[PDB]
Amino acid sequence: SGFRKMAFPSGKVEGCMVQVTCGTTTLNGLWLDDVVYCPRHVICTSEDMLNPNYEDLLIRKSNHNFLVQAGNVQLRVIGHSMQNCVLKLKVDTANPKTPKYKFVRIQPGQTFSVLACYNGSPSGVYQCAMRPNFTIKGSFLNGSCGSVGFNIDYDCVSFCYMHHMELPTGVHAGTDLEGNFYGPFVDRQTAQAAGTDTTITVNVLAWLYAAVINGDRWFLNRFTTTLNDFNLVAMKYNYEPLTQDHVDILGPLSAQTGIAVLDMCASLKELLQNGMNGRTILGSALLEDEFTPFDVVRQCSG
Amino acid sequence: SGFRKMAFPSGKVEGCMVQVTCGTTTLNGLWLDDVVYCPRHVICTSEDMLNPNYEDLLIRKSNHNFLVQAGNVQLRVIGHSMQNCVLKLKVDTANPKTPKYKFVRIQPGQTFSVLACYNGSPSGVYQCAMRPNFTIKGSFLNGSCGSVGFNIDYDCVSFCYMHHMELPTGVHAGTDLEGNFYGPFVDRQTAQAAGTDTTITVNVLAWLYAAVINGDRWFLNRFTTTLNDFNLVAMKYNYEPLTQDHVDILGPLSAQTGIAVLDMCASLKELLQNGMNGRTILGSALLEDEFTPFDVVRQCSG
Ligand SMILES: COc1ccccc1NC1CN(C(=O)c2cc(=O)[nH]c3ccccc23)C1
Ligand SMILES: COc1ccccc1NC1CN(C(=O)c2cc(=O)[nH]c3ccccc23)C1
Ligand SMILES: COc1ccccc1NC1CN(C(=O)c2cc(=O)[nH]c3ccccc23)C1
Ligand SMILES: COc1ccccc1NC1CN(C(=O)c2cc(=O)[nH]c3ccccc23)C1
Repeated sequence: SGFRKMAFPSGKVEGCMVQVTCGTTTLNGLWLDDVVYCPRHVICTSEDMLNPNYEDLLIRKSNHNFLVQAGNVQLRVIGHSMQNCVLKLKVDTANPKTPKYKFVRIQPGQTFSVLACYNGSPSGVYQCAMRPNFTIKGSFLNGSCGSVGFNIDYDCVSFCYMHHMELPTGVHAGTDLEGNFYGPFVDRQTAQAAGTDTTITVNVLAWLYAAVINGDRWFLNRFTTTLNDFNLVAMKYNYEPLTQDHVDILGPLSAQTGIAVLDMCASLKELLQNGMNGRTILGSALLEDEFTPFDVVRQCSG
Repeated sequence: SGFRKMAFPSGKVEGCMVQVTCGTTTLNGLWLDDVVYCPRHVICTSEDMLNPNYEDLLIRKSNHNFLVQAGNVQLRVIGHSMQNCVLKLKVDTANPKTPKYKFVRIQPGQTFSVLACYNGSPSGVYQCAMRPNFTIKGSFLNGSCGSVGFNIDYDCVSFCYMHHMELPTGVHAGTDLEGNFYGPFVDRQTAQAAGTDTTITVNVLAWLYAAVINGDRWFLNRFTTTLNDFNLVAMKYNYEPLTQDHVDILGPLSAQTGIAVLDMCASLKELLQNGMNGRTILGSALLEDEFTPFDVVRQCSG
């Protein structure tokens, strides 16, 4: 037992991290096969970020202006191109450590592991969710751009995120590996609103099921509710509406604990309206929404 | 910015994980050079755990009874010995992926990353602390024994923990890599008390400094206190007494934020006595104590 915010083992991704420098700007790149993927803002100066014309800025760059280093060895850049907000630097050597991989555009409410890197060197790994407002609550400092988010399915790494920027609320924005930002964000220095940070209801319910599997059962009540009644309370607390598809997704956890999904909704409705009363659930004093039903099942069964 | 429970990149440790089977028992081993380290309870049946005589049980085992598998390849066991609560299985092949390493016995209040493994395959990585009561709050299921805890200092892995068991409170107990348990725990099926789970005060203060660096400043007040006055309140809440050595350790964070250590103690005293009033600090509704002052500096500077 026990329940922690667990990340995937990062080894497969560590073997893909390189340093990319253009002028005075250094950030991280992801080396897969003979291509290095990195944020296109590597070509920008601080002044350029106020109103960058990436097409015009990129024309002043040649292959030899992109310095790519893998550990202590320099890679030779034989091509470059921009795809949405990422650059693809073709190198003359295929990464010998390229794992089996896919590029996926993750859905809001889903989770992934981030390997935070600086100067092409991995520094830490943590788990996060793609919030409904398409931001992540990461931990990224100066030089972290190009760090990636991923999931692992046995031996295949599904890359889903590349880090590009930090927004005014302290939250982070980035793209999928095709260079398309998650959400309405743009790689420019303009204050950008993420919008209401709604709570991932199905994930809160999954985490309440994890708590029950772990013996934390104080919050269970003798009540039930309906989807429509629960959602009237969910709306008030900026929780995502719970759908029948979410109920179906919670099926296995509901059956494992013997607690019907709508009975768990009634418990969550009471927790929202009355609070925790100074009590905790799985070592937390707030309702946690960054664990999917898959994450809970994986962590509670193997 | 941002502050997450961040673990070290696990790649170096993933290359050391093997599966060890003895009879019907399978768990994980740590393969470093030509030795595989694993919990000695791998030799036990469920019945043996009620009152095991490890010396007598181990005499009925020969090298060929320990099946060690590294991925899909079987390693040849050419020796075995017991050191405290670990077995050391000498194999005929040195692990080609053996990183630079040390075995360290971590101090209570310090943190480390755990690579949770099952059947010799890494499943997840998370960060935790060696609690003052020498337990960890991990996430470990059946088959997780032999998973290790470690820290990384550039290219050197300091192994500090090997997983052995789960206690009645849902917390975990284990040994250093010399096989000595942290705390009073024994590898037998008897209900074992961990004692009062005291809060790591210096770590709470480090985390309050992290919150201030991250713009969360609501809890700062116009007060100061003394070590002796603060400790009178700390005792009441089962917090560890704050010493001058802890104040010295918080020196760099105090100076970075311009908030004197005793001024931060006054804020923590008010948080303990009055609560959070429904507010959060770094996305938490309770005072977090599993980040050391080193962890905060590393995550806030690089
Ligand atoms: C003016 O620069 C931009 C403007 C608009 C968009 C992007 C940039 N630059 C990019 C963002 N960069 C960082 O390194 C970074 C990322 C981060 O998540 N948090 C930070 C905190 C402090 C200092 C830097 C960062 C490079
Ligand atoms: C805080 O975000 C903005 C605020 C006002 C206007 C624009 C933004 N967004 C963009 C995204 N940026 C960063 O990633 C970034 C770049 C940097 O050089 N230093 C930072 C320090 C702190 C937080 C972010 C950054 C600037
Ligand atoms: C009766 O066995 C013991 C008695 C005293 C001491 C040890 C054992 N066995 C060991 C402990 N094992 C596990 O696999 C394990 C570890 C864990 O942390 N949590 C669990 C939860 C559920 C089922 C198993 C575990 C093997
Ligand atoms: C809960 O711990 C005890 C309770 C009463 C008496 C003894 C213990 N301690 C020991 C340490 N054990 C385990 O690691 C363990 C072994 C197992 O086979 N199944 C478990 C299921 C749940 C939690 C722990 C275990 C038994």
